[PDB]
Order: sequence, then structure tokens, then C-alpha cells
Amino acid sequence: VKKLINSQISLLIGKGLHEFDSLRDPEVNDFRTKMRQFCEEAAAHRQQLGWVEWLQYSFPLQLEPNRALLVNVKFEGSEESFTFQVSTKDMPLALMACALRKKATVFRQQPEEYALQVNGRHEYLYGNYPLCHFQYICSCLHSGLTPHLTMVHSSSILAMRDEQSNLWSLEQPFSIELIEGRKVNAMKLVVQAGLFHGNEMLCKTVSSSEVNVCSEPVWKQRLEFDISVCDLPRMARLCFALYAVVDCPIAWANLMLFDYKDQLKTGERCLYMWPSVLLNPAGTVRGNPNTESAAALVIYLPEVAPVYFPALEKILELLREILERELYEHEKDLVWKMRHEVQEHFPEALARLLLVTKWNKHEDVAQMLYLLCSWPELPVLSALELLDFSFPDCYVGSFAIKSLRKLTDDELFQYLLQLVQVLKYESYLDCELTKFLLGRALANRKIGHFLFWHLRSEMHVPSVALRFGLIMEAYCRGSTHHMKVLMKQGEALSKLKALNDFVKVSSQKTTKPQTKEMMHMCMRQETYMEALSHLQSPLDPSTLLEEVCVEQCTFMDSKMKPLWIMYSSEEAGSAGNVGIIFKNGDDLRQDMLTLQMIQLMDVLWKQEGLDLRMTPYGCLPTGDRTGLIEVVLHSDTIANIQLNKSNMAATAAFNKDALLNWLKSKNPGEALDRAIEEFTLSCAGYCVATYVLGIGDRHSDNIMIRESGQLFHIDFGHFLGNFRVPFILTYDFVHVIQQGKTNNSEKFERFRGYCERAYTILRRHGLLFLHLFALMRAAGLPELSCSKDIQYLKDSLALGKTEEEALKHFRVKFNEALRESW
Ligand SMILES: CC(C)n1nc(C#Cc2cccnc2)c2c(N)ncnc21
Repeated sequence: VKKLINSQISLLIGKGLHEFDSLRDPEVNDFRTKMRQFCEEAAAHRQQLGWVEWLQYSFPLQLEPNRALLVNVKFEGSEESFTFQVSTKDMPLALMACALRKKATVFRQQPEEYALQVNGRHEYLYGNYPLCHFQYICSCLHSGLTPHLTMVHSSSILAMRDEQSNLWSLEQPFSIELIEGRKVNAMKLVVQAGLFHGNEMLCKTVSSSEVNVCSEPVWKQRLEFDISVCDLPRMARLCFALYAVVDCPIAWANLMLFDYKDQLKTGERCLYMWPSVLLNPAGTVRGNPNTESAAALVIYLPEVAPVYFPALEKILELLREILERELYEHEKDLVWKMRHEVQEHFPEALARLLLVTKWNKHEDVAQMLYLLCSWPELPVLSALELLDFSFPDCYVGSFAIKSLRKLTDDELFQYLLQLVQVLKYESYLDCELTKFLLGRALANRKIGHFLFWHLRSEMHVPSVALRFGLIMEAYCRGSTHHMKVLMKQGEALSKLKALNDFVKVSSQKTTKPQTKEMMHMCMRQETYMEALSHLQSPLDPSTLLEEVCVEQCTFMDSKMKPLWIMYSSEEAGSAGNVGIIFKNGDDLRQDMLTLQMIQLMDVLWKQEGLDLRMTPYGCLPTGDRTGLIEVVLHSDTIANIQLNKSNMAATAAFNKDALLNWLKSKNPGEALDRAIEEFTLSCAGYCVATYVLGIGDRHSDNIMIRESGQLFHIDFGHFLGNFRVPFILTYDFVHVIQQGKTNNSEKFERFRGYCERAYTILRRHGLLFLHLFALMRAAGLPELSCSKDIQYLKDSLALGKTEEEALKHFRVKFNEALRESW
């Protein structure tokens, strides 16, 4: 069996386990064994959790950031069900108490023994919460639907649990011998080398003597660095660049001066280089794996004697306020001088003190660490700052995770994307972040689900394949059962790719009707019906994709020919009718970031009691230019509606009336007002979110509207201005906001209020967005590459002003936008 599991892992993670062995690398070997231990311990802990704790692990509650309602309840075993009236304020237990009482009378005759499942879903209602605190009981009230629930007994939950069981001495200046290379080019070659600790240089960047573009070059020259070897910090990083000149970059390579055992490196090394876009401190510190093709640089770290970075005990032995909220030399000096006072009175300024310490003087790093070692824990917001690449020291990183353990699962979920990207900054495979992420993921299956996909979706990238591969293996060691559940997803995704390639070929030779019919036959093959049915959705594991409806599936006719896949479930009813889009050919990372940030805005808004009726649909990259998007049903494009077709309810005398007629048609009589209100609110949310994010090229093809009135956006691939994008008011939306009237400043100005509140709320969390984008720079998105991009956000949230100023600023733009509107 142990053989079976390995091969399943290999298939799942998209890398063969044998490839790990062949590298014959101790670090990899240790990472693997230690982490397998850690993960297997976790699994053990799980298989003895109480039933409530199990539910908590497997189906984490989905909560919102008096009045009565109808709900239908039934028991696991039988068909008969009852429809109760209850209050939105009632606890789940109160509801369970009705159900049981009701069963006792029909079935001729203890609430605490149960949980309530959402019909056809991996979702449960339990805990001390009023019903309307539950996202599903909420959803129900807005959409109008009668919540449908099943009483699940503790012994059934336990059956699920069961089935799923598995030194100071050296003062001479540092130096390296540059021996030779083996590259391809046109001119003379030079090597530039600099020592880094994060973004900062630890001294000037000494270069090579130029040699002709010949070879296979040979240098054999001592490069000697402007710093003492007892002054190299633990996380010292040596960076090379090779280029040509009479300016043409060619390749770069980085390495840690200390191995993962704190021992300083000697003697010789071969560096397999990464091709170039001169110096790249943030670039991975591991060599290019394509050792066949890569230009390669041999160098020699002189054996200065075994020398280790000294133990912590050894380390442990050895106008303020006004500026304190970039700083001049003396200012920095004042800070450093006052470090105990910083510690004692402004612990929240840790980062600023870290950026002023002299990482190229061991004494000062010792002093700093001593302070860091008694430093009170920080708020989550400050911890997120400390994970930035500007803080490469592992004791800093350690403290940072320490301050992050207090993250809730919901918060952790909210920042998971960024945390995974941060793994790219990591210098060694065995690290605090990795242990932290793995531990939270083994303790929460939703976390586990999305961690997996964030990693899996990056396997095609040589620079992260090893790291992420190893993380996924460890995870799998920790959850045998979930591994199988994930394979079932991978199998579905394998078949969709096949089906999608077919469709792309077919549609170049034939009509859409024909291709669709072919897709359907393909899908109807046993192997596909089986692969595509009965899975957890990669977009949301709590969504069950049961039987695929072939007749409903189709494809979209835009370039990559995205696949449109519908599903249904008898057990879930209406809520079982769900759809996924498969797209192969585009980079989806962008859209996912944009969507996650809008989701974040919606959360912050709802936390101050503003519900802008947002539509935070799923988007999940899964593979190389491959991923899924969640289908929003009952929606159509503005453009499509604006086609103003004959023979439809929405037929208008004037095109400006089209969108409003459509809304009328879907929302007759008294319903109309609420729709117009949903439109207004969501419009405000999207106008603010796009303005803040610098998302341009919005137009009627990529804006959609739901039959409730809710407006939302699809296909963002441009943001942070990457064409200063102006605030956008669209006449046709304005016309819908003003209830079809040429003049209606009551409605229009309410609408201005909404935008203004939304914009002001976001400013109060501007630092959160800043910190989050900062970490994203680790992802390599072409529209998130440098400071000018973060600067875009700075400018959009006018974070450098008082609230009064920024609002005045905003107002001018908003006004300017209206003027632009016809
Ligand atoms: C009807 C069609 C325009 N469309 N496109 C959709 C889309 C999309 C998308 C999202 C990210 C990247 N590329 C395409 C869509 C959706 N999500 N729900 C319902 N309808 C949708």
C-alpha cells in the first residue's frame, strides 16, 4: 500500500517522488523526514478529535463578517420533512429542538447531539449564533429562498471522522575566487557581484575584469569584499550577474553564505544561472535546474580555517515622536540611540528600528536582537509588514510568525494568497512560515484545500517546483483521505483540458452548433462522465459538483474558448444547480488577486455596517495558464442587454432605456425598487473598487448584471493603471440610479454618499492594502513589479492626507467623472 500512496502523491503534485531522491541533497532529505513527522503527528491528533471538533476541522463555519423566516428540515435517513417558522434571532439548537419534537409526534416518540447540514453541501450550522449570522441563512433572506436543512446525528459525523483515517574571530575582508563559466553570446563579458541582506547592500558591488565574449570563460580572480567576515549576518546573500558590454544582461544567480546548518560555506561551487529579463537580490537562492542548457559559473569560497553562526545565548550575551509616524541620517541615529525607549514605549515601531540597524556590523545586530528577544508581540497588521523582504533576518521572521499565530482562520484565509507568495522569499526549505502554513492547513481542511491549489498551480515554474513539491508531499502525508479527494479534482481537470483542446480544434473547422454537439458526445463517454461527476469544487470545497448536465454545457466563443460546465444535484435542489468555467490559455493570477481584494473591501465595508451588495465569485488558478471561474447564474452582460433586441420584454424606444426595461422585466411591480437599490449599491462598490485598484478598460462587455439588480465585473487583466485611470461614471448606470428620470438628485446624491462612505472606509485600512500588495511583489505578476505600482495605491487612497482633504480630492474626481458622463 505504501507504494500505492507514493504514486498517488506523485500524480497529484505533478512531480515524481523519485526526482526528490535523485537530487541526493541533505537539506531536501531533512526537510522531507522532519515534515513527514510533523504532518503525521497532526493527522494523529485529528483522528481522536471530538465530533464537534471534527466538524470544526472539516466544515468550518461560514459566518457573516426580531423577524421570522420559513425553513425546511429533515433527518438524514428519511424523505418526509417539515417546514417550520422561526426567527432570524433563534439559535440552531432552538431549531433542532423543533425538528426533534416534530419527529417525536409523527414517529410516535436531545438537541445537543446534532448538527444541521445545508442540503447538498459540505456546510453546517452549529454553535451559539443567531441564524442570520450564518452566511447561508443570510443569502437565503436576500435572494428570498427557504433554507433547506438536514439533521445530522453525532454518530454519523463520527463515522465520517473514522473513514478518513490515514565566527567573531575572522577579521580579514570576505572574498571569493571567480574561476570560469560556460555561456552563449555576442563584445566583452563582465561579472558583477554584490552582498545583500534583503534590499540593502552590505557594502559596494565589486566587479570583474572584462574578458572577450569567447568561451566557456576563465577568470581565476580573488574578488575581495568591503566588510569583515565576522560581520556577515546569519542571512547574508551573495549575488552574481553576468552580462556583456562594448548593455546586455544575460544571467544572474544568488546563494546564501551560510548553509541551512548555520555553517559558513567553502570551498568551490558551480552556479547554474537563470537567464536575464543587472543584480537580483530577491531572486531565488537556488540554482537553475535545467543544468543541460543553463550557463554556469564556478566560484570558490575560501575555507577560513567548521564555523557556525554562534548560538542565541552567545548572541544574548553580547523630536522622536514627531518623525515617528524614509528618514535622514541623524534621524536614524536618534532612533537607534533610543532603541530601548522604542521597545518600551513604541513597540509598534519595530520595523522602523530594524530598517535603521546596521546589518553590516555584528555588534549592532547583536544589540538589536537582544531587544527583539523581549519585544512584546505585535498586532496582526504589523506582523504582515515584517514578512516583507526588507526583513530577511530569521529571528525577525520568527517573531513575525509568532505575532501571526493569533490570526483567525477567516483572516488566515483572507491573506493566504500573500503568505504563499512569501514562501518565494524564503532562503531555506525548512522554515517557520512553512511549518506554520502546514500546521494551520492540517488543522483546517478549507485552508488545506486552498494551500494545495496555490501550490499545485505553480508546479510548472522551475524556480518554485521543488519547494512547493515538497510542501504538497508533506501535506499528503498528513491527510491520506484529502489527498484522494484532491486527486478526484485533478482527474476532472485533466479531462476538462482534453475536452477544451478538442473544442479549440473543432471550432476552427466547423460551426458552433456542430462543435457543441461533438463536445456533448465526448462528454458522454463513460470515462468523462465518471471523471467530471461527483467532486468537491476546486473553487469552494463546500460546493459539491454532483452530476454534470451535458445538455447544458457549452463553450464561450472568445479566443481561448472557455468551457461552460453545469452541474445539478437532487439532494441539494436549486442550490445544487451550479456552474464552473474552465479556461486554458490565459494567466488567471491577476483576476484572482483583483477578486480577492474586492472581497476584502466587501469585508471591511460590512464590518462598519455597509453592504454594497457585491458578488464575490470564485476564481482559482490550477495549473499552467489554467484555472476555473465560478459561474454567476441568472446574469447577462450590459452589452448583451444593450443589443436592444426585438421580441423581448425589454424592447425600448430609446437605447438608454434598455437596461432599465430589462430590470423591470425581471422585477415586476413592487420588486422594481429593491432592484434599483441593489444596482445602486453595487454600482458604488464597483466604481470605488475599480478606481482604487486602477482597473481600466471597463466597458459593456466585461460588466454584468444579475436579475436581482446587482452589477459586477468580469475579465480584469489590467490594474494599478497599467494600460492614472479616472473615476468612471457611466451614463447608462446613472440613468438606472435616477430611476429613468433626467433629473433626480435625491437618488443620485444618495449614490454619491455610498461611494464616499466606501472610499473613506478603505482609507482607514490603507495600510492593510499596502502591506498586502507589498508581499504580492513576490509573485512576479507583470503589473506588480516595482515601487511605482505600490505608489499607484498610495495615490488612489490619498493616504498622505487628512480625511477632510482626501474627500475633497475624491469629490473633484467624482465630479469630473459625472461631467465626462455624456
Ligand atoms: C455570460 C458570460 C459573459 N460570462 N462570463 C463569465 C466570466 C468570466 C471570467 C472571469 C475571469 C476571467 N475570465 C473570464 C461569467 C461568469 N463568471 N458568470 C456568468 N456568466 C459569465
